[PDB]
Amino acid sequence: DIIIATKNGKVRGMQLTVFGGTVTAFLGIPYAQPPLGRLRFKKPQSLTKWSDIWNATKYANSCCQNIDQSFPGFHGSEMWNPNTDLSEDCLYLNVWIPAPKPKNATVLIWIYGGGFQTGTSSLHVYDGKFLARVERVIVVSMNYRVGALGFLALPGNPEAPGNMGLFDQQLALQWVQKNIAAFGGNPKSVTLFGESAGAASVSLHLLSPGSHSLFTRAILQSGSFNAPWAVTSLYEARNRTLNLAKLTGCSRENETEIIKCLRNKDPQEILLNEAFVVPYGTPLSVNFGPTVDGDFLTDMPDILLELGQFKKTQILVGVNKDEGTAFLVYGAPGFSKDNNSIITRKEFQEGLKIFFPGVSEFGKESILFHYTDWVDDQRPENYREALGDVVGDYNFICPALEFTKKFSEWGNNAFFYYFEHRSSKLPWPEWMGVMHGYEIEFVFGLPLERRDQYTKAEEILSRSIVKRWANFAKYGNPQETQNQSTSWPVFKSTEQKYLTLNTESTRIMTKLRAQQCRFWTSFFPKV
Ligand SMILES: *[C@@H]1O[C@H](CO[C@@H]2O[C@@H](C)[C@@H](O)[C@@H](O)[C@@H]2O)[C@@H](O[C@@H]2O[C@H](CO)[C@@H](O)[C@H](O)[C@H]2NC(C)=O)[C@H](O)[C@H]1NC(C)=O
Ligand SMILES: *[C@@H]1O[C@H](CO[C@@H]2O[C@@H](C)[C@@H](O)[C@@H](O)[C@@H]2O)[C@@H](O[C@@H]2O[C@H](CO)[C@@H](O)[C@H](O)[C@H]2NC(C)=O)[C@H](O)[C@H]1NC(C)=O
Ligand SMILES: *[C@@H]1O[C@H](CO[C@@H]2O[C@@H](C)[C@@H](O)[C@@H](O)[C@@H]2O)[C@@H](O[C@@H]2O[C@H](CO)[C@@H](O)[C@H](O)[C@H]2NC(C)=O)[C@H](O)[C@H]1NC(C)=O
Ligand SMILES: CC(C)(C)C[NH2+]C[C@@H](O)[C@H](Cc1ccccc1)NC(=O)C(c1ccccc1)c1ccccc1
Ligand SMILES: *[C@@H]1O[C@H](CO[C@@H]2O[C@@H](C)[C@@H](O)[C@@H](O)[C@@H]2O)[C@@H](O)[C@H](O)[C@H]1NC(C)=O
Ligand SMILES: CC(=O)N[C@H]1[C@H]([C@H](O)[C@H](O)CO)O[C@@](O)(C(=O)O)C[C@@H]1O
Ligand SMILES: *[C@@H]1O[C@H](CO)[C@@H](O)[C@H](O)[C@H]1NC(C)=O
Ligand SMILES: *[C@@H]1O[C@H](CO)[C@@H](O)[C@H](O)[C@H]1NC(C)=O
Repeated sequence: DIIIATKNGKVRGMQLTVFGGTVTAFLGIPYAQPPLGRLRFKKPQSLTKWSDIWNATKYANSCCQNIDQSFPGFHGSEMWNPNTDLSEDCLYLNVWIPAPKPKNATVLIWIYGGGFQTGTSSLHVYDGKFLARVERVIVVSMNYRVGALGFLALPGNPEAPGNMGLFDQQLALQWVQKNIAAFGGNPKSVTLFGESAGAASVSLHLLSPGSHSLFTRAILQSGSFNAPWAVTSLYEARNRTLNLAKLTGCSRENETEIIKCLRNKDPQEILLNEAFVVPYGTPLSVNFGPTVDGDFLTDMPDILLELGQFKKTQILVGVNKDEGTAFLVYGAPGFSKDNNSIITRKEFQEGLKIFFPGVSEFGKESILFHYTDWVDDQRPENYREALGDVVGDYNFICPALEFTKKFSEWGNNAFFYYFEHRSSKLPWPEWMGVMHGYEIEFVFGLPLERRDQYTKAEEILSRSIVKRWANFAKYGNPQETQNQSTSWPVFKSTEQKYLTLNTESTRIMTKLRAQQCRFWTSFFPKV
């Protein structure tokens, strides 16, 4: 029985058997007073000391959120759905501690994705016990508010200022600064890592001055704030805040009076109307996302990035080979996860309309022109693959590369990876390839568990990835120095070298998606 004295009280954990060893888990430590009642839509508020022993032995409530029901019973979609009760009382974090208790361990803080509308830290694929066991780091993860409850914006109005979920993340990094030493952890050696909107979140903490002293280094898996889906304009945010008021009968003239109205509505009523605040949306639609609030974010982040206004430190950034495919089976015509989804030119063009709704006829033709120059014109999957590349290059790969270029231009070491292994346990069909989100289990070390039917080559790939992630958090340098491994070079704006991650030949390559990204990063912003 291990009890830890934190700043606000004692917490009891629990023991776990991992690989003939022991990890100490603290699941469900509160880090803010529950944002209920008059606290809904507001920045998170500090906790009051408890004199008893807090029992942190089970994952806490997930935050309120809509669920993906597009494939009931299918593990491929449902593995991402919340696995604890939804509740507005959801501001909790988890801590995995090596046993024996470490003395000054590096801390890894995980921030989940979910498009800022969904997600939870209790997912099986986010279990931090393998990393604590195998690398003797401490793994922390937190729940943060999501959707309207986390990102509703009336700028300047502290009843609904925006970016609340980001301030939730920040208050948990805060908790680690005040408390992780009591757990054996080094508050001066804290690496943030996250995927999808979690990675975009990590990139925004690099930008937010209030977060600059709360971490050391940063890892961005398939996401960054300059991705088109990652920041909600103040224009959209107003229209979206107002439209939500209409759909709930909360339209008022006094703006603070609207919030008070929205505070009486039941959680499900806010959730149900979230989906309709956007007239024409995409499968990627971030209804309520990060905004330029003037608090967490002082200016438009493209400007801060371009002019070097961010925390100076090392970054590790990467993307997966087929980022874009997962979104095609959520609306694109001719697509299904249950067939090979051979689409025609006309279906492709219809697909562009779904993913670029408010884009001119000429914009859509330019995408078609740039992606329909086939090496062979007789390949039937030509249009199926091109639509995936469009979505993945536009929404993920090119923004990540551009983020890495601009960030490294200010003198810091950057490392970029290209993950191209398709999991042997992947429930989605083979034509979707190396999907968005399916590097996560390798980062967290799930194939290190021999019982789990991953191949041996997958064990070795995870083992190396886990070593490189830990070496990056510990020492700023994602090498595997012992076994005779390919050395990972720094990413520089001239050479743009990156490391490929796969079971076979790990290689050094240059200028990923160069032709594709000059289209998206240089030409397409004009249309
Ligand atoms: C725990 O270790 C820290 C040092 O952490 C390292 O240095 C960081 C800058 C960063 O590079 C991390 O990834 C490293 O692991 C100790 O911090 C020092 O504490 C003394 C206080 O006596 C202070 O005078 C020094 O300035 C601190 N910084 C450094 C760089 O030495 C800390 O004391 C250690 N604590 C325990 C309990 O072991
Ligand atoms: C800004 O909002 C207006 C209206 O808000 C919502 O529109 C629908 C999505 C509905 O679900 C309700 O929440 C609100 O009425 C948008 O204007 C609508 O646009 C659609 C098509 O673009 C049109 O068919 C409707 O008649 C319009 N309704 C009104 C009242 O104008 C508008 O498009 C949003 N965006 C911008 C940039 O103005
Ligand atoms: C691949 O499947 C899509 C989706 O169709 C659904 O899923 C199938 C597996 C099957 O169970 C169908 O009954 C389902 O409707 C097919 O697209 C549909 O094609 C039909 C007939 O041409 C058309 O009426 C629908 O509008 C299409 N639906 C969508 C969402 O596009 C597609 O034709 C299949 N392609 C191949 C190569 O198998
Ligand atoms: C794996 C991950 C942790 C990333 C999420 N698990 C999948 C599921 O929970 C959520 C549900 C959702 C849907 C729409 C808006 C918000 C959330 N889907 C995504 O998060 C993802 C996406 C995948 C496929 C089809 C559409 C969307 C995305 C959404 C917005 C921006 C970028 C990616
Ligand atoms: C918190 O937990 C206390 C201990 O209960 C037991 O603790 C360990 C040693 C395990 O055996 C565990 O499975 C047991 O449940 C309780 O005595 C205490 O009442 C609990 N407090 C609250 C508020 O629930
Ligand atoms: C048709 C259906 O509902 N499920 C089928 C799945 C799906 O197509 C998955 O998305 C891809 O595993 O694929 C199988 O054929 C397969 O190879 O295991 C089994 C099953 O018949
Ligand atoms: C709106 O209502 C709040 C609370 O009653 C009040 O403090 C504020 O001054 C009002 N503003 C306007 C413009 O009516
Ligand atoms: C290096 O290889 C040995 C086998 O000789 C293996 O046990 C170990 O886990 C490997 N280390 C890494 C970091 O992959």
